[PDB]
Amino acid sequence: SDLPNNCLNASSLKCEIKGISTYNVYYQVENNGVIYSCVSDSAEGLEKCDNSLNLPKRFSKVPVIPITKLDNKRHFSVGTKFFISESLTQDNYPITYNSYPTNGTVSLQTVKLSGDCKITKSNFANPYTVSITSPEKIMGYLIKKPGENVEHKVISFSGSASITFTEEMLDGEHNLLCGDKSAKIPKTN
Amino acid sequence: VSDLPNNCLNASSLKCEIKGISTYNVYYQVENNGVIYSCVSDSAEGLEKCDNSLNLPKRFSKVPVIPITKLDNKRHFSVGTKFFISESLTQDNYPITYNSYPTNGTVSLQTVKLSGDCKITKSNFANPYTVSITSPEKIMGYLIKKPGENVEHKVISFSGSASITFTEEMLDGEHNLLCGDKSAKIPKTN
Ligand SMILES: *[C@@H]1O[C@H](CO)[C@@H](O)[C@H](O)[C@H]1NC(C)=O
Ligand SMILES: *[C@@H]1O[C@H](CO)[C@@H](O)[C@H](O)[C@H]1NC(C)=O
Ligand SMILES: *[C@@H]1O[C@H](CO)[C@@H](O)[C@H](O)[C@H]1NC(C)=O
Ligand SMILES: *[C@@H]1O[C@H](CO)[C@@H](O)[C@H](O)[C@H]1NC(C)=O
Repeated sequence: SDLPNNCLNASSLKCEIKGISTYNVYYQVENNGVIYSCVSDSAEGLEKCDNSLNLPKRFSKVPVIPITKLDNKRHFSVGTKFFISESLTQDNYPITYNSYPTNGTVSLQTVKLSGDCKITKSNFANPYTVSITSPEKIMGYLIKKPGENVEHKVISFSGSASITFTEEMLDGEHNLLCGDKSAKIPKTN
Repeated sequence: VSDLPNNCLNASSLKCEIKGISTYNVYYQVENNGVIYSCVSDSAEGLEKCDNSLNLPKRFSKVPVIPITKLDNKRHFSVGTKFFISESLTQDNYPITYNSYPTNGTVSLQTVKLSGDCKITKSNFANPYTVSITSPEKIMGYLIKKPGENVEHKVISFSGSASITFTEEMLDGEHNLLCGDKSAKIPKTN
C-alpha cells in the first residue's frame, strides 16, 4: 500500500515511536514485514505504540520554521520539530510527513515561530496590555527572556488575543515572540 | 583548539576531506593534530586539495534561502539543496563550525527555497513583458522556473533593484517568477 494510508492505522498495527519533539512525533509501523517510517503532528492513537511514555496528549499546531541563523536561536527558539531532509549518503528511505509521502531522512531542528502576527498597544486595559492579531487560522505567541526553557509555554490563538504583562516580565530583557515578530517588553517601574 | 573556526579556516594546510557538496554550501572535515573538525562553509576556497574536491563549485551563491517546510511546494519553489545544522535524534551531538560560527549540533541537507523581501512590479516602459523586482536587502535572488524544472544552479542574484525581459520561450502558462518570499505566475500568452 501507500504509507499515507498505512501509517495512520497506528493503533491497528505494531507501531513504535522513535522520536517525540516539541511539535510532532516520529514513529514507524510494521505491516506484514514491511516497515513504514513517518512523522505526524497528532498524537491520536499512539499510546499502544512502544516508547509512548513521554508523548504529550496534544501537539501544538502553531506555524513553525527551522532556524538557520544560529545566533538567533537563544532569542527566538520555541522548541524542536521533526523535518524531512535529504540523506547525505544518497540512501533516502520512504517516510510519510503529516500524511504526505516522500523519500528522505528525518532530522530534528530547533524552530522559531513564523507567520503574520500584528502586535499593537491596548487601550482598554492597563498600559502593560497588548493586543496580538493574526490572519492565519492558528498563531503562537511566547514571552521569553533570551535563553529560557519555556518550550511548552507557546500559547496558540485563532484570530486575536490580549496579553497583560506581569511584573516579572516587565524588566527590559523579556521579549514577546509572535510569529515572525519579536517585540521587547519595555522596562517600566 | 578551543576556538574551532581557526582550524576550520586553515583547511588548506591541514588534511581535509569533503563529506558533501550542496547547491550553496560545502561540508568538510579537517584534522589539524589527531583531532577531526567538522565544518560547513560557503567559500570553496582552500578546499581544492581536499578529498572529493572534484565537483567543488568554483564559487557559491549567497542569495538568502531557507528550507522548504511544505513538501507539496517543493516542486514549485525548489532552488537547490543547502546544508544546515540540526540536533541529533540519539542525543549524540558533535561540534561543527557553520560559516565561522561554532556549535554542537549535527549536519543535515535540505531542499531549499528562495527567501527574502522582493517586490515585483510592472515596468511601465519599453516592452509590455518587462517587470521590475525591488529588494531592500544587500543580496537577493530571483529565478524564472517551470514548476518542476531543474534550474537549481541558475538563480540570478540582484542587489537593490533589477529588471528582466521575459523571453518568448518563457511566456507559456508553465512558468513562475521566483524572487525572495514571492512567486508570481507569468501569463500564457501569444
Ligand atoms: C486504516 O487504514 C486503511 C487502509 O487499510 C485506510 O482506509 C485508513 O487510513 C484507516 N481506516 C479507515 C477506516 O480510514
Ligand atoms: C522514492 O523513489 C522511487 C525511485 O527510486 C520512486 O519510484 C518513489 O515514488 C519514491 N517515493 C515516493 C513516495 O514518491
Ligand atoms: C594557519 O596555519 C599556520 C601555519 O601554516 C599557523 O601559523 C596558524 O595556525 C594559522 N595561521 C595564522 C594564525 O596566521
Ligand atoms: C557545546 O559546545 C561548546 C563549544 O563547541 C562547548 O563549550 C560546550 O561544553 C558544549 N556543550 C556541552 C554540554 O558539552
